[PDB]
Amino acid sequence: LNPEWLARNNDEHKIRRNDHRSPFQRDRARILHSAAFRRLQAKRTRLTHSLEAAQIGTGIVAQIKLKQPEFRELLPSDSLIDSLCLAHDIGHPPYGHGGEIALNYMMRDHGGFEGNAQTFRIVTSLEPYTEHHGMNLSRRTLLGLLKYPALLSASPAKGIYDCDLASLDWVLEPLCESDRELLGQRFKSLDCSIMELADDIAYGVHDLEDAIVLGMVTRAQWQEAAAAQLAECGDPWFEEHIAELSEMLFSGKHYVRKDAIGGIVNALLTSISVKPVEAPFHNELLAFNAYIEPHMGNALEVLKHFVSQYVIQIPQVQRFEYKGQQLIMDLFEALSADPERLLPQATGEKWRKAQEQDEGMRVICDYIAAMTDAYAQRLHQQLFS
Amino acid sequence: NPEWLARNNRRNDHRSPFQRDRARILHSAAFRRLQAKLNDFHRTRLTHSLEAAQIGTGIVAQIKLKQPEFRELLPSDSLIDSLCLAHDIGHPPYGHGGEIALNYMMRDHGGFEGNAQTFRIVTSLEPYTEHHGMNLSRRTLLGLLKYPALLSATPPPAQLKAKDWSPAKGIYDCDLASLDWVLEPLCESDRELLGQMRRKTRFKSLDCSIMELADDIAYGVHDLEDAIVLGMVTRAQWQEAAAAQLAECGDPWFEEHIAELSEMLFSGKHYVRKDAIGGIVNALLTSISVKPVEAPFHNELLAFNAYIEPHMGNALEVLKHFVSQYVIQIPQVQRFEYKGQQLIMDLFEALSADPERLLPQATGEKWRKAQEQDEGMRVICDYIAAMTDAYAQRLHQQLF
Ligand code: NI
Ligand code: NI
Repeated sequence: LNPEWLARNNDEHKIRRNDHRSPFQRDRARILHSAAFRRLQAKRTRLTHSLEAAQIGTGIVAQIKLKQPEFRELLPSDSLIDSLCLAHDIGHPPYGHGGEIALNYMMRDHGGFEGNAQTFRIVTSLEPYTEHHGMNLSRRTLLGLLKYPALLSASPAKGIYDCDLASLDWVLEPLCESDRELLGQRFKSLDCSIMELADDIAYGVHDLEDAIVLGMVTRAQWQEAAAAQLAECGDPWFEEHIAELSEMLFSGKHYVRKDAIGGIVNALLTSISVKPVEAPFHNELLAFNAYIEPHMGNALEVLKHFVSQYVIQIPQVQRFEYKGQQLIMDLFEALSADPERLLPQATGEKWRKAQEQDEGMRVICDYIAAMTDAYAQRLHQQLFS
Repeated sequence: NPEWLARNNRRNDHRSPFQRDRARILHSAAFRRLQAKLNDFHRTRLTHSLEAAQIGTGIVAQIKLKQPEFRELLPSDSLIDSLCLAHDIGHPPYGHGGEIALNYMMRDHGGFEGNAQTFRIVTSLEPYTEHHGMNLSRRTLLGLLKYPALLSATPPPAQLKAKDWSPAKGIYDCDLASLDWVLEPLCESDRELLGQMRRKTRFKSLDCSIMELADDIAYGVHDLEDAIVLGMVTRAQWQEAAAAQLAECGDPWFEEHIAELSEMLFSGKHYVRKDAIGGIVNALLTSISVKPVEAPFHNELLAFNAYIEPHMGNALEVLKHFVSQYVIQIPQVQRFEYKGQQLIMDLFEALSADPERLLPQATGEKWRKAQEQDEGMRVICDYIAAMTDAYAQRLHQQLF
């Protein structure tokens, strides 16, 4: 595969002579040392979720290159698939989905807000590892973060901000004309298909375990909603093992729940394969995605839907999101009231510079999107309490 | 010997023993707790451990390039990763302040010490297995013995003074079985030399000497950047303390580059400061080699350590001393530790007043079982030792 997929947007820095690491190992190190990644500890934290996703992602790849050796060379290296799972959630705003909706509404006339768009914007521009190119990651890694590789102009709509079109053009630059015109038509790269599967499996299964010990789900509710749906989900392993897994998850002993969680995770990984994308792509990274076997896919959706209605769709969480979304709107209206006097001094400078292109609002949105919940509340207390 | 890959206790899992140790540590509750221990600063013990791990793998890469003789002996990436991810697992709430309190409250029951606690967590407390903690491979455990002696080998009397109750360093006597297991494939001559004192132990394995250097480099440099932007050190204090001492430290690179390094650190631009940090880190890494240990050790993991070049050692010691003088030994940090040590001592005295009634039920049950051996206090100590600051603050409020 083309060495253009290993390239960075800028070559000003020179790799040290003693440094024999791959471009993707350097990408992983950049993300791990970045302020955006460290913030995931505030946001079982988002950093914990991303570490689990990285381990599943490398487990998926290891499993695929055993069942399909022909693709051993095509598949992402361990440090690349790690990089996409450590970076995938850096763009989420304070207060999760409540934060996203507020920011999107406050930007309704200036490009909106969306978390995956924000991830792309952080790594290509906001993280100041370089002065002008963010973390300046290699092209293939950047392509792996484009879960929706079209512009938003084409709840927020998934896409890339128009203010980042230059860096999106750079990422897709080595693709032939027709591959680019299919991409905007729903479509994603192989590496990103793997990262997505790792993220869902981690969400479905690893949120579930401490939901049990915290008492947020009792055995009756697991049997009534998840365990019954899985006995009829159509995959033979789950229909066979569901009863035995339900007793391990409610064992009350960690060394038994761990065997259940490990068994569920492993069953999902072994049901993933590379199949051809069903469209006339020429580039191998868009012609193939990783897919989970459909029945095993049904079981994953039972786990995802179950964790969402008993961990997320409960009033204690939903009231916190309502608070968060009111709180974010308060900050946005105050800061845009007089940005130059209320923003931190450095952010005020970027706002002045950004106003020559009438992008002052995107700067305020960047600033809020990068706050933790503790930072936003304290800022809210400084402006209103 | 393959005995170093053995544990105390799937078809498609073709990972090395050290890759499995890394995954266990990454998944452990003990590791996740390091995230807890108006700006946007989020440097934790967890981030400190990731940076140490990345320096550790870089150290191994430099040794395998300059000293091929040692390529079979040096630790794999995941083994050095595992030792840096775990090195800070045993630290109690409130850092040294917590440690002083627990040690004083355990004065008659084996004491408390963070490295001992780290050994105790991975060999027993973390409930990944029923009876052997994370059940790590023998060589990984050996890499964690920064002080491979018992606290019986390594009393103060008489408001509390920090100097009087800083713990000796070593392994708890109640974990002797798991220590005996780790040292089992050693000849008697290596074993009686390993517990030799300089009381302060003198020796450690090659894997652990590498982790110690990576930890020391991480502590020295990666605290330094945020100290500068938070205003905890001014340009003037950097010149008088660090820069002047580095101009006379004896290493030519630092004497040559200090002037330009100081202007880059105070540039005010992250993309410039990182190049100073990267160059300091790289200058330190590239100055490490494996040499023989000055003791007639027979086992190769004990006959060789990694050492930093001495003049380079002075530069590292200037940086470590500087972060201690302007980031740690400041009244703002020390009062937080005094408060924490008063807090830890309150929890211990209340909980030991009646453990069955006040402990959470699961910990109360462990306390009852442990009283058959009269080791109840260590159970209270493990419980307090595994709290975060926030959990301890909440428990304290429920009690006072
Ligand atoms: Ni995610
Ligand atoms: Ni450390």
